[PDB]
Amino acid sequence: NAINPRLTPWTYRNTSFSSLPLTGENPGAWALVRDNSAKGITSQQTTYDPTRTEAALTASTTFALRRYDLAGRALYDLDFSKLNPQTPTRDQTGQITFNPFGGFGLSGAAPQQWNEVKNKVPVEVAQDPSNPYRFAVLLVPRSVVYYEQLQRGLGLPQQRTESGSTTGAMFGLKVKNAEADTAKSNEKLQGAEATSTQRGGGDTKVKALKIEVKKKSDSGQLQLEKNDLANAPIKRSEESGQSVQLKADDFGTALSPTPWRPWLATEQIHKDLPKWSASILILYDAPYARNRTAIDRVDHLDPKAMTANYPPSWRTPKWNHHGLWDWKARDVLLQTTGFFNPRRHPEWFDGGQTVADNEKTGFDVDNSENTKQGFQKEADSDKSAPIALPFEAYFANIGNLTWFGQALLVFGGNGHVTKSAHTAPLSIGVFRVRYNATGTSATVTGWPYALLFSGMVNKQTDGLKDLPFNNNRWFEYVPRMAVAGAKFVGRELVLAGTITMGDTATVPRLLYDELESNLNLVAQGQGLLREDLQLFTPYGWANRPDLPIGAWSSSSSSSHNAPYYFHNNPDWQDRPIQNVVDAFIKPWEDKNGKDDAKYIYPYRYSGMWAWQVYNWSNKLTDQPLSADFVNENAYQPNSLFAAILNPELLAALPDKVKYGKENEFAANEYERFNQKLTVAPTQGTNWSHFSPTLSRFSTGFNLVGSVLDQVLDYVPWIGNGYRYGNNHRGVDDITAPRSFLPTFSNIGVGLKANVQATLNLQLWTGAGWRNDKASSGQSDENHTKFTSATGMDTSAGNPDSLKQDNISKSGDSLTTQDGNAIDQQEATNYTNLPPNLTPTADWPNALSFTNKNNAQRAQLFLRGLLGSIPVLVNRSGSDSNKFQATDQKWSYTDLHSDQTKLNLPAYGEVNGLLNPALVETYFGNTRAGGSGSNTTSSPGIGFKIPEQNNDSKATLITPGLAWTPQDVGNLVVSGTTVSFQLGGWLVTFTDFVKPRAGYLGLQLTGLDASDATQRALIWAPRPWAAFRGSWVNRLGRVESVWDLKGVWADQAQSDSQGSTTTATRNALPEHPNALAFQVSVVEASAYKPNSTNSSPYLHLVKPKKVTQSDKLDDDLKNLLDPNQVRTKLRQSFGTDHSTQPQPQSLKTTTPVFGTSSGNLSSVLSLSPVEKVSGWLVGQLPTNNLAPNTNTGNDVVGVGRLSESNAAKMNDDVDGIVRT
Repeated sequence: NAINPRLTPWTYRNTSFSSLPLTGENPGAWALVRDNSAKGITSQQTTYDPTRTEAALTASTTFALRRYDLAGRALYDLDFSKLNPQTPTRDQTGQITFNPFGGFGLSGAAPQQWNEVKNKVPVEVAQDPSNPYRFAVLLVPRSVVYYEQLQRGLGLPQQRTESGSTTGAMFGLKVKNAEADTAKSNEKLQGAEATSTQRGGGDTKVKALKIEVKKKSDSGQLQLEKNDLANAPIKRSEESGQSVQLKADDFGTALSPTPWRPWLATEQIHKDLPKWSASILILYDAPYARNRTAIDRVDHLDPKAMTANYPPSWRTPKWNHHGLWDWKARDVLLQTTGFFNPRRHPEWFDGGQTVADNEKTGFDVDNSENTKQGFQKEADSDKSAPIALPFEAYFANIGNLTWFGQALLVFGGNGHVTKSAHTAPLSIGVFRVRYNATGTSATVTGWPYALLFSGMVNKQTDGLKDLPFNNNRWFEYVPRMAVAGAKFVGRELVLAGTITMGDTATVPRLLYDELESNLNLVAQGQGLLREDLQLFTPYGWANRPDLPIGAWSSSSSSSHNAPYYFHNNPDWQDRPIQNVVDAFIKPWEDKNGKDDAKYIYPYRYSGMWAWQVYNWSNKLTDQPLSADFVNENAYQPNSLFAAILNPELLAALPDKVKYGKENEFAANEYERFNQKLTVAPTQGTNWSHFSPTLSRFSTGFNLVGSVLDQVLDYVPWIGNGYRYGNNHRGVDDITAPRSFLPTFSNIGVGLKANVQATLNLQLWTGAGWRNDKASSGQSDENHTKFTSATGMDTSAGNPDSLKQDNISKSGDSLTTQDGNAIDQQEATNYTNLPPNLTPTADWPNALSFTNKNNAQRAQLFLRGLLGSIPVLVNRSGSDSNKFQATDQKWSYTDLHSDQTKLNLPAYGEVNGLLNPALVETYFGNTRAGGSGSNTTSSPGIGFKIPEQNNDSKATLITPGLAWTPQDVGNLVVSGTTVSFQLGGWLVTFTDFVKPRAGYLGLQLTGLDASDATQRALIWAPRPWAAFRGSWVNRLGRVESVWDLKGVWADQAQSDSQGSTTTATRNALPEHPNALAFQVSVVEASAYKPNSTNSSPYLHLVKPKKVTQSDKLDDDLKNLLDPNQVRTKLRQSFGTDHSTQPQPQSLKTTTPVFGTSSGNLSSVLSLSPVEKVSGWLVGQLPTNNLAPNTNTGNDVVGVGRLSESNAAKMNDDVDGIVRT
């Protein structure tokens, strides 16, 4: 019985592996086969014990391999549970005894510990490049193949409010402003140093805030005689008696709500390796021999082999290289502490959510004496939770075998094997199995990606510069990947997929008494809102996010402690002229690293998103390991990625990584006050040998950031097929002095700025300009006057009652003025400010006024390919709350006379885009209100500026698509290009191996939402379960396969027909893109103008405190479940012409891309940004779905599937046999 017919093909979800073609000396193929009719493991959910589950799965399932020939016939099967193999014999030279007629010499014994590994199932086969008869098969436990049937979800913290107690917070969020403790009122830092109410003034003197940390030479030693960094005059509030605090029992107690925990710890897997681990076995195969089957050995991929090479700083991930001051600063603000806190990242802790709080850090943080807090503890009852590799993360790291010499590499998979709705298990590193020359012994090791990627610089890429990829010597950046594959394009090892960057969304910190007005950012900081994008709520930020608590309150019992700690306002910043830097910085800047005292200068620092990112993220520089601030890590993969690796070093690295003392957090608080960002590696360590592994990397196009924003506007939304640029007719539109404003570009929007205002050019302002008017009143100026931008008419222009200053030119006397421009001339502030600080601000000549930045452009590119950019809405679109078509205007003729007709919120939405433009792309009200057909079929959702006495109670929502950033296909090669499937888009890195300068660098092909079957695939509740792999044809075109039968099975059963649990129970629905968003409350008086400036966006938009009445409505709280939005949108798409047969599988193929496709040299020979935008609009072509007419086609490489290049099938497919 060679061919078991009860078995049928299948595909392993984690790697898209279905089969392996073979050619040359051993032609044919290998394919996975199983009993596809079994149940697996079997709303009244119950607990499954692991042992009994694995027992029943062994007793009720069957897995094998199937061998084919060059003609496509099945030769035999290999059921490891029923096989009885024999280890093969060798000669004196250790070569496997083989002859093309007799087969292999069988010694008459089984492999070692074979009778305990035989029940594990094969999921991956890779052929040896040095021996076409030697294969490496990967085995996993049976319970891992059916883990998706257990459905163990992540929980929310239990709440006492629902809001739809008080404060209006939803989904369990704890938010409560902090108050000062009158008991510790002495612990405020005094501005001491010297050598004017608007500075340290102790009267009218310029004073810097002095921080001093000193030790006793008397008798964790030195006794820390004084620690200014332990001061805490501001403390967390008390609420119903007991203080508010982030506790791990918020999720329930381990045992109606129960916290999420890993199925098996790292320890249990290490202790039952034969049952619970994953194994590699070597296989010898000759299909035309007498003795054809011989199993050489079996090797285990022990998780501890990886966790033993983790950096030492990963043992206590609740700490960082900022010590105690940052711990208390983040704890008071209701945030998580450390770099990898378990409350944000529970998939890598054996405790799950039973440790998801801020306590037990491995250091003393609540001692009675301020001089004993911050000392690393050796007591073991107070040990922390270390970053580990439990069940789900461990099996997320298993896949993608690759040979090179004697080295067998395991790069990981995308994580769909153990992924849940609101979890994100990922690959943390690489496993290696290295064999000796004879193949008679093997060693197993693993290294984290953090270590292998530790030598990245800026000149190693060709796209965006300054991405948050840097790291430091503590390895606080933990790059995790969703791997597509590792392939050899000639001699180059290419690695590709998506990756987590460092966290930039919560870099800015709010003021301590502004939390209850900025609930969204507080949720992002508590780990409750699993959202990596930057949100636009800049009013309540502090001016800079790196100050200890001692600098927060006041010395005069006033408001916030300006000039040190006040409301962020880039209009109130100083200017970096010589006599100002000499007055405010130079008396002190030469004493910081001196006598153990650092100083905060009375210098006004302020800036928008780009300024915060450029100063407190981990952006890339030209020096490696030079990151001074790693804020946190991302929840999900938020960037496209591709890397080239030196394969010779990967097989030559050490087996065990030796870290030094330069890789640990300091033991006492005096030791880290005298720190250095760089320390040379110590003798007897090799952790610096892993750096040269990366030679080049890519994140997509080869474009400069501002040029990427026209490509992004030319890319359609995969939801309906309308481009994000809204057909905006480039620079020739009416929007300057069927078509709408664009989402990502400024070219043609607003006024034509030729600026010299602050520290020529021919750029634009965009939407939300605040130009002052000129003399007559009709002519417009190129700037905003400081006298207009700062006005007290609490006031959003001057909430902290700042005043002007000036410095008389000798370096001397300060202390007041209106700033006469004669002898005092040099005023501390600016005079002409840029005429924009909205989310669309982009000034190449003023960093403090820019909002768009590369770290956000990469995320917007990825989430725009996934079709899941959150939008801000305050109209539910339902009866009596519809967003009418006349509610929005775009013609600059009307906008110049009134700017609130654009409905730009300028508070609460995503940074970097035009929110009305995204509303127009998603829901299409402007293109709906231009015809009688479909009677405004738009669902009527959107945002409209509030009127006389209405407040805006808005929330962020997702359009409803279910593509995640872990939907990564397998990596295929075709010529000198690499390509893989990413959600619904087939990407192709065309200019990464051999960069052809003057080309875009990428090609995109997506699913066409104007075709019925592809549209059903796009809007499927689980569209990545239908992916069956990609492979290259004979002509050089990449083709993908989809199995649509589950899509039809789900379309046949409606579950969310009338679901209202979102608004009634405040639980997160089981949708992959459900996010615990909050409400943003803005009063109508915020959009009124002030007096030479009539712009509603002159100041920042001040929000309103959130109370138990400021909560959402029910009809709007309903849209927090993406299935309701999905229903409304597909109902707008309403039509019923089902195919019959409703094909069971569909096959897509890339079109033919010419030698002139994606070329920029034809237009790069006006600024290059405007040139590329104009070329795109020249190459650019009333309905709910944009028909794919193929005008947006092979001249750029950005195009969708034609009907002819997407072949449907009649019968479904689980596995694909390729010979």
